[PDB]
Amino acid sequence: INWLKLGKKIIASL
Repeated sequence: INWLKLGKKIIASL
């Protein structure tokens, strides 16, 4: 899964 916080890392991942 991916939480709001986890998503930031993905949103940050370019």
